[PDB]
Amino acid sequence: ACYCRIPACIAGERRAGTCAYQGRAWAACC
Amino acid sequence: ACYCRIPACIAGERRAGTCAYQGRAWAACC
Amino acid sequence: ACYCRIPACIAGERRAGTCAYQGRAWAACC
Amino acid sequence: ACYCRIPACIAGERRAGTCAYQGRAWAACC
Repeated sequence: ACYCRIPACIAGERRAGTCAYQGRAWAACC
Repeated sequence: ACYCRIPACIAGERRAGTCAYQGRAWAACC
Repeated sequence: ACYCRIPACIAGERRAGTCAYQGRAWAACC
Repeated sequence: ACYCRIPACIAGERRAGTCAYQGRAWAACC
């Protein structure tokens, strides 16, 4: 599936949404 | 539906999930 | 703050993120 | 960080939040 990162997705991935945990918003990278 | 708040939902509401925007995680209050 | 809707935000609002509750992804409308 | 799954996290992981993408809510597993 998809992995949560900040500040943005890395090479090979593309951003498809967000995650929410530990108080912040993360990019969901798929 | 549901309204995003921090740090928590108010009287009359119940927490049902999360929101993610402006870099942070908010409670979704229903 | 912001209100969760599907399929999209209404006039007067702008989409700023997502909400997650009851199993689905909602627009966070601010 | 954390990986998005449905319906729930697997052994070795803990649920810390949610992900939102492709229209659905996923568990964020850390």
